[PDB]
Amino acid sequence: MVKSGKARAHTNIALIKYWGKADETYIIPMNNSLSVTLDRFYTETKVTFDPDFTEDCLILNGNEVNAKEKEKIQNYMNIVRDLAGNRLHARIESENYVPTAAGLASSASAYAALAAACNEALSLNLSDTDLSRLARRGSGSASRSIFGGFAEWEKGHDDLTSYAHGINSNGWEKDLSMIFVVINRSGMSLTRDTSRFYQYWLDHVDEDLNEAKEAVKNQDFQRLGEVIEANGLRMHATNLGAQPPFTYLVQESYDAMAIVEQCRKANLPCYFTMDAGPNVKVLVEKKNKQAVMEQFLKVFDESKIIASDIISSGVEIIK
Repeated sequence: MVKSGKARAHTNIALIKYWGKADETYIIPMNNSLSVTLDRFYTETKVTFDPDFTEDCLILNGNEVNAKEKEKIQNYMNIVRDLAGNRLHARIESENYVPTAAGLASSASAYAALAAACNEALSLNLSDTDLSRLARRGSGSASRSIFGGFAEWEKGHDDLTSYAHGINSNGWEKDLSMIFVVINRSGMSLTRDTSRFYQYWLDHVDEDLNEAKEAVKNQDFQRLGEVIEANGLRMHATNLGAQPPFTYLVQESYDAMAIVEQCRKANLPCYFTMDAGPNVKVLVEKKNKQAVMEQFLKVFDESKIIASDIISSGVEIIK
């Protein structure tokens, strides 16, 4: 009579950025976003519900988490109980296979894996939509880690309507790779709240989205690359307009970017994006991956350069 289940969910990188919430409580975003799920980085999470358990317990990477995390996870589990129509508390044992110490985010793979594991443990047989909705309340980008390849989070306007879906690119994702250049108060809320350049972000984001969607239909790498690169830069521009301004970028970040342009001028097409920190991520065709990396290795330590393929499949039950 103990109910358990285990799942694997991979991280994903936003090509059309989710930046700013319409609703802070249900994690409803100001705009749609588009990502690619990565083969190399994932979370594995086991959940076990027991009538005897008196509260929710999380072991992450072997260790009990602190008090603040316990509170955060307990609160999410509430949503799960509510949805499942029960009152069982759970022991969660999770391992992140994500280089978080190098600055890569784990919340998208974490909540997606925890969602799917709960769906399994409690036999909810949630649709992918509903699975995405449940991951969403934990972390916006988790909503997209329910799927592989290209995924779009439709912003909707409430809990029922805000969720993601997988985009079929006729296998295009099998041809793409991503290089991570690991690089040596403030956030989307501050920006979405006070940025003088936020409306500029809003006025362009949909067009970027569609042009990006159009590029994926035609498997048009250059056309995809150009728009996601400009979109990513605009996101960081919004933070420059925040009250007061801030930036996630450091000089090394600009050095990686310049190496990307040099690659482009030298017959190795590739485009960069950055998120809530100085790491630079390089979208490149798998055919050109080794060579782009070579140009980076001329400048960076081999330990600071990491390649990942794009995975085709979505969140997965472990048996």
